Amino acid sequence: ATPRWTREHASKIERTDETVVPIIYPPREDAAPEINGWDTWFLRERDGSIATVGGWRVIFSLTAPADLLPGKRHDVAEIRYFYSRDGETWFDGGPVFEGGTRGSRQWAGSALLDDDGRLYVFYTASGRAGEAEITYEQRLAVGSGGSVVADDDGVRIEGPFAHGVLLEPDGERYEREEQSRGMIYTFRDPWFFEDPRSGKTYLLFEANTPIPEGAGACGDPVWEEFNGSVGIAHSPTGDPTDWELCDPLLEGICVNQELERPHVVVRNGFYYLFVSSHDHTFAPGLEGPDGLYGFVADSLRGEYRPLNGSGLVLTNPANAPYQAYSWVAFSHREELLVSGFFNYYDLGGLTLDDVATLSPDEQRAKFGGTLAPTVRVALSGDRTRITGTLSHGRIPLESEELPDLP
Ligand SMILES: OC[C@H]1O[C@@](CO)(OC[C@@]2(O[C@H]3O[C@H](CO)[C@@H](O)[C@H](O)[C@H]3O)O[C@H](CO)[C@@H](O)[C@@H]2O)[C@@H](O)[C@@H]1O
Repeated sequence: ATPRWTREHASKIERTDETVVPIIYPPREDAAPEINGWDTWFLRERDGSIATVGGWRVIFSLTAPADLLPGKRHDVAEIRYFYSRDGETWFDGGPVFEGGTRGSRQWAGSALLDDDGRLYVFYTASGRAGEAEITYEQRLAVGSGGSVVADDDGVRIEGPFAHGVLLEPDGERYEREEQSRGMIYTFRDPWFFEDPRSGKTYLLFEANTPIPEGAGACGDPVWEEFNGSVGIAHSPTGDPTDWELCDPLLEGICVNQELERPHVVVRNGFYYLFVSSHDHTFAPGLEGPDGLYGFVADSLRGEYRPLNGSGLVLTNPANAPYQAYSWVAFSHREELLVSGFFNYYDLGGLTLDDVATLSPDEQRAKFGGTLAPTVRVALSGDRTRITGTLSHGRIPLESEELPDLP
């Protein structure tokens, strides 16, 4: 009996002063002017803390050339890494992988620097390598056996990498491309997670739960097409490359198709599950914004209930509604910090579909492709509140003091 994000929940979704981030203004100069970057994740230790190699943090982004049309970046996404000594001033480390990477292009995942010093970069293999025309087949892959070397000058990630597919949908608990009714199926965004209570090793991902035709599982057959779910796999050995599929943590059946970049933050006794979702991926009769949605339980595989009653944790203002996306939450002392990327801004009133109308120059003019100002939020049980922001893409360590709040 999988925990459900229900239509009764989504009906309550509504922008409030506690969930709306300030307006994002473009940062004064870019770390890589030639490159657009989105969907970023942190190099973490096994426990989940941000990894530090000779005083450097490492982060990973999906990247495309800046001269490319924003709407098309997803077809040629390549994983680059960046490194920083403070958490503000990031240096471009270049592409992480030299070749032998799975899929026509790579989508978001996670990064593990294991106790043994071995590097695992989990990613989504979209399509198949050297395919004729672009396909939308997603499988959870890993580039294993990496090395992270750090001097006083910077960080280089050195090869060779052993690329292999880890998981594909079973067709019973997790929908395959064949079973996809309505929009394209999801099976992506593999996020590594060691449960600090059990010690057991898991891998979360975004999937869909298959719904048979005429299942009656919803109060209207078209609602059944919106079958988004947060899937999880287990490693009995704790080997980061050996996984068995488990039952999904949470489903948004009749509510939403895309429960994107799922991840868990554990805070005192409690498991907060966070997913980023779109306005256009909501089932008909429901109205929610592009935002970070969140749920809480007393255990990793517990009865998740939505934060703030509706599930909406954080969103953009009505007058800049696509300015950020692909938020990733992480603990810092008594605060929760949330890092998205700077998405589409200065649309005036145009919808995202309408941005494909405009001249190439006018399209690139309305896309950030940098890290958003990281949001500071305060959790209090099943309730959240925005407390303020930091500099663009500040990822601080727990050993660092943050500025005071108003
Ligand atoms: O797709 C690769 C990579 O991007 C992710 C998260 O950004 O999906 C993004 C997605 O939406 C993009 O395009 C929409 C407009 O349709 C825009 O509103 C949004 O800001 C963009 O991120 O792009 C694909 C399109 O098929 C969808 O999967 C998703 O809605 C993520 O899934 C992945 O790591």
